[PDB]
Amino acid sequence: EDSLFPARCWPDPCAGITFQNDTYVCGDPRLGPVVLPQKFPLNNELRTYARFGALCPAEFLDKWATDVAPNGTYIYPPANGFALDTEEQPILGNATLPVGMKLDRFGSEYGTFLAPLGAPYIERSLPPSNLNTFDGMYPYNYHVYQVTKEFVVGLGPIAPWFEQPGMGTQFVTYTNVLGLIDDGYLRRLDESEYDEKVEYSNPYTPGPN
Amino acid sequence: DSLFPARCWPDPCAGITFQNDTYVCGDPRLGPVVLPQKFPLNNELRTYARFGALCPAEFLDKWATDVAPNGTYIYPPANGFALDTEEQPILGNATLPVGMKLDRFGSEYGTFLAPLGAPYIERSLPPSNLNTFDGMYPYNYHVYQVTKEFVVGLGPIAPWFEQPGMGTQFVTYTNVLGLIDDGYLRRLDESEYDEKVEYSNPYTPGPNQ
Ligand SMILES: *[C@@H]1O[C@H](CO[C@@H]2O[C@@H](C)[C@@H](O)[C@@H](O)[C@@H]2O)[C@@H](O[C@@H]2O[C@H](CO)[C@@H](O[C@@H]3O[C@H](CO[C@H]4O[C@H](CO)[C@@H](O)[C@H](O)[C@@H]4O)[C@@H](O)[C@H](O[C@H]4O[C@H](CO)[C@@H](O)[C@H](O)[C@@H]4O)[C@@H]3O)[C@H](O)[C@H]2NC(C)=O)[C@H](O)[C@H]1NC(C)=O
Ligand SMILES: *[C@@H]1O[C@H](CO[C@@H]2O[C@@H](C)[C@@H](O)[C@@H](O)[C@@H]2O)[C@@H](O[C@@H]2O[C@H](CO)[C@@H](O)[C@H](O)[C@H]2NC(C)=O)[C@H](O)[C@H]1NC(C)=O
Ligand SMILES: Nc1ncnc2c1ncn2[C@@H]1O[C@H](COP(=O)(O)OP(=O)(O)OC[C@H]2O[C@H](O)[C@H](O)[C@@H]2O)[C@@H](O)[C@H]1O
Ligand SMILES: *[C@@H]1O[C@H](CO[C@@H]2O[C@@H](C)[C@@H](O)[C@@H](O)[C@@H]2O)[C@@H](O)[C@H](O)[C@H]1NC(C)=O
Ligand SMILES: *[C@@H]1O[C@H](CO[C@@H]2O[C@@H](C)[C@@H](O)[C@@H](O)[C@@H]2O)[C@@H](O)[C@H](O)[C@H]1NC(C)=O
Ligand SMILES: *[C@@H]1O[C@H](CO)[C@@H](O)[C@H](O)[C@H]1NC(C)=O
Ligand SMILES: *[C@@H]1O[C@H](CO)[C@@H](O)[C@H](O)[C@H]1NC(C)=O
Ligand SMILES: NC(=O)c1cccnc1
Repeated sequence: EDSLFPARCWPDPCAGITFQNDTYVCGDPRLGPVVLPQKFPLNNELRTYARFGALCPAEFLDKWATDVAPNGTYIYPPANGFALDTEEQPILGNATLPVGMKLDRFGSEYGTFLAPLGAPYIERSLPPSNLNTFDGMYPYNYHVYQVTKEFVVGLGPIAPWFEQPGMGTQFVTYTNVLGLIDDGYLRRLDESEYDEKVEYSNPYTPGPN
Repeated sequence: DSLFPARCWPDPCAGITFQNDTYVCGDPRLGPVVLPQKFPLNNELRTYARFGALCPAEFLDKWATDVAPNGTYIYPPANGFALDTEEQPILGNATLPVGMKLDRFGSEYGTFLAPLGAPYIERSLPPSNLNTFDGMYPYNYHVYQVTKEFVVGLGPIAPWFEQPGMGTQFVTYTNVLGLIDDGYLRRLDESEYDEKVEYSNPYTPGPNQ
């Protein structure tokens, strides 16, 4: 029953979408790549991902971007995408990430938003275009890091957006990822460092005793 | 087996008194030998190494009051919410909207839920929350949908039990059974959470334009 487009969108699911480049769904980079990961661990993070929810491409862009036409840009949630409390204030706190913690991210290293290693794509409230590849060394723009020196981030729940439920945890950094790497706070992990279950467990948090 | 770190052989169950062969080392605190083979539970447990890199007795020594059968798991402070730099829990009161899907490992007399599909390692649960108590709910696993909006404590999950945590937890003010009896939640059949589209979000509105 799973498919690129909801069944309602056929026979012409790309109607209203201006074709630009055939790498992307309907030719539109905002709709993300046609090709998705078929191997662990990335396929595990995408197993619950219905890219448009129950919407069709033009409906999705009409809802979440300023225009269905190519000049339209995605609109992002207020308060940095933190889930809002009953007083419409973001839920978050400053928190120290411990040495050893593993983080990952879909996007360039000029960004400031990470998630705990292995968070489902739908928990991140990201649009489909964060899966576009810009560097062949990092398919799907997917990066994994490990904390090598303690540092403080804004930490809190992710608000739903982009037709997904959110409710992962996001870490919002004060320095971009590249600067954290170059300053010795993060190191990059290669696939052999995150392709076994034990690499997802936690050896750094001490026990109560 | 692969239940155990290779370093734990021979006698990976050293120090563990055998009780019942449903469970690892015969110990219900260590969870079931047989893990789920179907979506979504297999997706939720694909990154779960139940002992981390510890051997069974080491795991219980770290996280329970006793390796002997009478030892009980020790739980994190502040109801398991991640702590900020001032050592206060990060959380807020939040309204769960009609349509949101939630899940839970545990009986309906409890009060802790997660967004549908959260990886087991994001929940900072001990292995015994996977034990089956009712044949109608293999692995203790329950799925719900909000039918009337209500307020919960909402916040990030601290690491515990050798896992990274950092999902979002919802701590309810009434137990789950009362929420069902009062019309706030309904129970979902497996048919209602075995398709990718059923994990997407149709209830959150798009930005005002
Ligand atoms: C989230 O919302 C919570 C309330 O939400 C509602 O209620 C829940 C149960 C659901 O139904 C939900 O759907 C509703 O929306 C909110 O809970 C509130 O938390 C505060 C702070 O913890 C509580 O205040 C404390 O109250 C106790 C009890 O006071 C009564 O008895 C004492 C007897 O000593 C009398 O003196 C009072 O007049 C009351 O009759 C107080 O003992 C306590 O005082 C102590 O702490 C304060 C701190 O300010 C000091 O000033 C004092 O000197 C004491 O040291 C607090 O005043 C409040 O009762 C509680 N409300 C309810 C309805 O339970 C929670 O704080 C929200 N959380 C967040 C993160 O926003
Ligand atoms: C979280 O902390 C920031 C301040 O963090 C410091 O500055 C950052 C740039 C980063 O380097 C951190 O590691 C530092 O510890 C708070 O922002 C400050 O808030 C105070 C209070 O009003 C204000 O006077 C300062 O000007 C702010 N400083 C900056 C740089 O913005 C922020 O409010 C904290 N958030 C929470 C939720 O506690
Ligand atoms: N190598 C690249 N070359 C050119 N453009 C790129 C490249 N990589 C990404 N883009 C484009 O850069 C943009 C994404 O930047 P990014 O750093 O990757 O990922 P984000 O999710 O953190 O940034 C989105 C933020 O923007 C909102 O306001 C919120 O603050 C969001 O957090 C896309 O248009 C890409 O086409
Ligand atoms: C964005 O562009 C709109 C026109 O786009 C053009 O016309 C439509 C019918 C498609 O054929 C599309 O491929 C073309 O590029 C404008 O009407 C609209 O005002 C523009 N938005 C802004 C903010 O300038
Ligand atoms: C907890 O249990 C400890 C060991 O109990 C012994 O081993 C188990 C397997 C049973 O056979 C039991 O009958 C044995 O006595 C005790 O040493 C300890 O006192 C108990 N209580 C506490 C609080 O630790
Ligand atoms: C545009 O399409 C061409 C194929 O004609 C492809 O080689 C190129 O990489 C595409 N551009 C992007 C940014 O993907
Ligand atoms: C082990 O536990 C299961 C479930 O509680 C039960 O069905 C089974 O009978 C138990 N085995 C023994 C030998 O008690
Ligand atoms: N780019 C990401 O992977 C991301 C975005 C928002 C929150 N957490 C992680």
